[PDB]
Amino acid sequence: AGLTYSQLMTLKDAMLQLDPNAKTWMDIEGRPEDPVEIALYQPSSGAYIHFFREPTDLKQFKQDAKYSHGIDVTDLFATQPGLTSAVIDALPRNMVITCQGSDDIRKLLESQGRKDIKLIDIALSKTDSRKYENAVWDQYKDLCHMHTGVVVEKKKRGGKEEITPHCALMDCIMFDAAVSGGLNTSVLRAVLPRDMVFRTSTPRVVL
Ligand SMILES: [Mg+2]
Ligand SMILES: [Zn+2]
Repeated sequence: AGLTYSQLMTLKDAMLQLDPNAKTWMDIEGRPEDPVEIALYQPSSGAYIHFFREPTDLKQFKQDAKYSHGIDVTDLFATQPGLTSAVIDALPRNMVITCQGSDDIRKLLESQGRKDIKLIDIALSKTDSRKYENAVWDQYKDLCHMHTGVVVEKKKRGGKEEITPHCALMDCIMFDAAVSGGLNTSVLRAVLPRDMVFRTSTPRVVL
Protein backbone atom coordinates (compact mmCIF):
# COMPACT_ATOMS: atom_id res chain seq x y z
CA ALA A 1 0.00 0.00 0.00
CA GLY A 2 3.03 2.22 0.48
CA LEU A 3 6.76 2.26 1.11
CA THR A 4 8.65 -0.67 2.61
CA TYR A 5 10.89 -0.37 5.66
CA SER A 6 14.05 -0.38 3.51
CA GLN A 7 12.48 2.41 1.45
CA LEU A 8 11.43 4.58 4.40
CA MET A 9 14.95 4.35 5.84
CA THR A 10 16.47 5.29 2.48
CA LEU A 11 14.05 8.23 2.34
CA LYS A 12 15.00 9.34 5.87
CA ASP A 13 18.67 9.38 4.86
CA ALA A 14 17.89 11.20 1.60
CA MET A 15 16.07 13.91 3.57
CA LEU A 16 19.33 14.65 5.43
CA GLN A 17 20.49 16.16 2.12
CA LEU A 18 18.03 19.04 2.60
CA ASP A 19 19.45 21.97 4.58
CA PRO A 20 16.54 22.78 6.93
CA ASN A 21 17.55 26.46 7.12
CA ALA A 22 18.35 27.10 3.45
CA LYS A 23 15.82 28.47 0.96
CA THR A 24 13.51 25.68 -0.21
CA TRP A 25 11.01 26.08 -3.05
CA MET A 26 8.04 23.77 -3.44
CA ASP A 27 5.58 23.44 -6.30
CA ILE A 28 3.00 20.91 -7.45
CA GLU A 29 1.01 20.02 -10.52
CA GLY A 30 -2.52 18.84 -9.89
CA ARG A 31 -4.86 19.98 -7.14
CA PRO A 32 -3.68 19.96 -3.49
CA GLU A 33 -6.04 17.10 -2.63
CA ASP A 34 -4.89 15.17 -5.72
CA PRO A 35 -1.32 16.06 -6.77
CA VAL A 36 0.38 14.35 -9.69
CA GLU A 37 3.80 16.04 -9.69
CA ILE A 38 5.69 17.32 -6.65
CA ALA A 39 9.00 19.19 -6.56
CA LEU A 40 11.14 20.71 -3.82
CA TYR A 41 14.26 22.65 -4.75
CA GLN A 42 17.12 24.17 -2.76
CA PRO A 43 18.90 26.57 -5.13
CA SER A 44 21.91 27.01 -2.84
CA SER A 45 23.01 23.38 -3.33
CA GLY A 46 21.06 22.48 -6.46
CA ALA A 47 19.41 19.56 -4.67
CA TYR A 48 15.85 18.75 -5.67
CA ILE A 49 13.12 16.31 -4.66
CA HIS A 50 10.92 15.36 -7.60
CA PHE A 51 8.38 12.59 -8.06
CA PHE A 52 4.95 11.76 -9.45
CA ARG A 53 1.64 10.32 -8.29
CA GLU A 54 -1.34 8.69 -10.00
CA PRO A 55 -4.47 10.88 -9.73
CA THR A 56 -7.64 9.79 -7.98
CA ASP A 57 -10.01 12.06 -9.97
CA LEU A 58 -9.53 11.47 -13.69
CA LYS A 59 -11.96 14.18 -14.82
CA GLN A 60 -10.07 16.96 -13.05
CA PHE A 61 -6.79 15.41 -14.18
CA LYS A 62 -7.84 15.62 -17.83
CA GLN A 63 -8.61 19.33 -17.51
CA ASP A 64 -5.31 19.96 -15.70
CA ALA A 65 -3.55 18.05 -18.49
CA LYS A 66 -5.11 20.23 -21.21
CA TYR A 67 -4.54 23.58 -19.48
CA SER A 68 -1.47 22.99 -17.31
CA HIS A 69 0.85 19.99 -17.24
CA GLY A 70 0.16 17.86 -20.33
CA ILE A 71 0.98 14.60 -18.53
CA ASP A 72 -0.35 11.39 -20.09
CA VAL A 73 -2.18 9.56 -17.31
CA THR A 74 -0.76 6.17 -18.33
CA ASP A 75 2.75 7.42 -17.59
CA LEU A 76 1.63 7.68 -13.94
CA PHE A 77 0.63 4.04 -13.42
CA ALA A 78 4.18 2.97 -12.46
CA THR A 79 4.57 5.52 -9.66
CA GLN A 80 5.33 4.46 -6.09
CA PRO A 81 2.07 4.53 -4.10
CA GLY A 82 2.24 6.44 -0.83
CA LEU A 83 5.38 8.38 -1.79
CA THR A 84 3.71 11.79 -1.42
CA SER A 85 2.61 11.05 2.13
CA ALA A 86 5.98 9.47 2.96
CA VAL A 87 7.96 12.45 1.63
CA ILE A 88 5.75 14.97 3.42
CA ASP A 89 6.04 12.97 6.66
CA ALA A 90 9.82 13.06 6.30
CA LEU A 91 10.39 16.78 5.66
CA PRO A 92 12.53 18.46 8.37
CA ARG A 93 10.48 19.90 11.21
CA ASN A 94 9.63 23.61 11.25
CA MET A 95 11.36 24.16 7.90
CA VAL A 96 10.46 27.22 5.82
CA ILE A 97 9.13 26.61 2.31
CA THR A 98 8.77 29.26 -0.39
CA CYS A 99 5.93 29.01 -2.90
CA GLN A 100 4.48 31.06 -5.72
CA GLY A 101 1.07 32.10 -6.91
CA SER A 102 -1.35 30.22 -4.66
CA ASP A 103 -2.11 28.45 -1.38
CA ASP A 104 -1.96 24.96 -2.90
CA ILE A 105 1.22 24.06 -1.00
CA ARG A 106 -0.32 25.22 2.28
CA LYS A 107 -3.41 23.10 1.69
CA LEU A 108 -1.40 20.00 0.76
CA LEU A 109 0.90 20.20 3.79
CA GLU A 110 -1.99 20.94 6.16
CA SER A 111 -3.97 17.98 4.81
CA GLN A 112 -1.00 15.75 5.72
CA GLY A 113 -0.57 17.11 9.24
CA ARG A 114 2.41 19.39 8.60
CA LYS A 115 1.14 22.67 10.03
CA ASP A 116 4.61 23.26 11.53
CA ILE A 117 6.03 24.10 8.10
CA LYS A 118 6.12 27.87 7.60
CA LEU A 119 5.43 29.24 4.13
CA ILE A 120 6.79 32.32 2.39
CA ASP A 121 4.19 33.56 -0.11
CA ILE A 122 5.89 35.06 -3.16
CA ALA A 123 3.30 37.15 -4.99
CA LEU A 124 5.07 37.28 -8.37
CA SER A 125 2.65 38.08 -11.15
CA LYS A 126 2.12 35.19 -13.54
CA THR A 127 3.93 37.16 -16.24
CA ASP A 128 7.01 37.93 -14.13
CA SER A 129 7.07 34.40 -12.72
CA ARG A 130 7.80 32.92 -16.15
CA LYS A 131 10.38 35.42 -17.39
CA TYR A 132 13.05 32.67 -17.50
CA GLU A 133 10.68 29.91 -18.66
CA ASN A 134 12.36 29.22 -22.01
CA ALA A 135 15.89 29.48 -20.60
CA VAL A 136 15.10 27.04 -17.78
CA TRP A 137 13.63 24.47 -20.16
CA ASP A 138 16.63 24.88 -22.47
CA GLN A 139 19.10 24.31 -19.63
CA TYR A 140 17.19 21.57 -17.78
CA LYS A 141 14.61 19.93 -20.09
CA ASP A 142 16.17 16.50 -19.77
CA LEU A 143 15.41 16.52 -16.03
CA CYS A 144 11.67 16.03 -16.70
CA HIS A 145 10.21 14.20 -19.70
CA MET A 146 6.66 13.73 -18.43
CA HIS A 147 4.97 16.73 -20.13
CA THR A 148 4.14 15.09 -23.44
CA GLY A 149 0.73 16.52 -24.29
CA VAL A 150 -0.30 19.72 -26.03
CA VAL A 151 -1.16 22.40 -23.46
CA VAL A 152 -3.36 25.39 -24.28
CA GLU A 153 -4.44 28.67 -22.70
CA LYS A 154 -7.72 30.54 -23.13
CA LYS A 155 -7.05 33.80 -24.95
CA LYS A 156 -7.90 37.30 -23.74
CA ARG A 157 -10.73 37.78 -26.28
CA GLY A 158 -11.78 34.19 -26.93
CA GLY A 159 -10.15 31.18 -28.50
CA LYS A 160 -7.16 29.08 -27.50
CA GLU A 161 -3.42 29.01 -28.13
CA GLU A 162 -0.65 26.52 -27.39
CA ILE A 163 1.68 27.24 -24.46
CA THR A 164 4.64 25.55 -22.83
CA PRO A 165 3.54 22.86 -20.33
CA HIS A 166 3.80 23.69 -16.61
CA CYS A 167 6.22 21.41 -14.71
CA ALA A 168 6.57 21.53 -10.92
CA LEU A 169 10.37 21.21 -11.06
CA MET A 170 10.93 23.73 -13.86
CA ASP A 171 8.59 26.07 -11.97
CA CYS A 172 10.75 25.93 -8.83
CA ILE A 173 13.88 26.68 -10.87
CA MET A 174 12.40 29.53 -12.91
CA PHE A 175 10.58 31.12 -9.95
CA ASP A 176 13.82 31.24 -7.96
CA ALA A 177 15.56 32.80 -10.96
CA ALA A 178 12.87 35.47 -11.30
CA VAL A 179 13.05 36.38 -7.61
CA SER A 180 16.87 36.27 -7.60
CA GLY A 181 17.12 38.56 -10.62
CA GLY A 182 19.04 36.06 -12.75
CA LEU A 183 19.27 32.47 -14.00
CA ASN A 184 22.42 30.71 -12.80
CA THR A 185 24.04 27.82 -14.60
CA SER A 186 24.09 25.23 -11.84
CA VAL A 187 24.49 21.47 -11.84
CA LEU A 188 21.38 20.13 -10.12
CA ARG A 189 21.21 16.87 -8.19
CA ALA A 190 18.28 14.57 -7.45
CA VAL A 191 17.79 13.76 -3.76
CA LEU A 192 15.54 10.73 -4.23
CA PRO A 193 17.11 7.62 -5.80
CA ARG A 194 15.60 6.77 -9.18
CA ASP A 195 14.61 3.30 -7.92
CA MET A 196 12.28 4.96 -5.40
CA VAL A 197 10.22 7.17 -7.71
CA PHE A 198 8.98 4.51 -10.18
CA ARG A 199 7.60 1.09 -9.30
CA THR A 200 7.74 -1.85 -11.70
CA SER A 201 10.84 -3.26 -13.42
CA THR A 202 9.49 -6.58 -14.72
CA PRO A 203 9.48 -6.84 -18.54
CA ARG A 204 5.90 -6.97 -19.80
CA VAL A 205 7.07 -8.61 -23.07
CA VAL A 206 10.02 -10.72 -24.17
CA LEU A 207 11.42 -9.26 -27.38
MG1 LIG B 1 2.59 24.43 -9.73
ZN1 LIG C 1 7.80 17.92 -14.76
